[PDB]
Amino acid sequence: EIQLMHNLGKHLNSMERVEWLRKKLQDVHNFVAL
Repeated sequence: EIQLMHNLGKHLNSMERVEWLRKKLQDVHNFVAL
């Protein structure tokens, strides 16, 4: 479980992660990797 993985896509399927990954980069991107 991660602080960004818990919200947005809690449960997923390979072709949902692929588009989720685009939003996931907009959610945390660099964030000082904190």
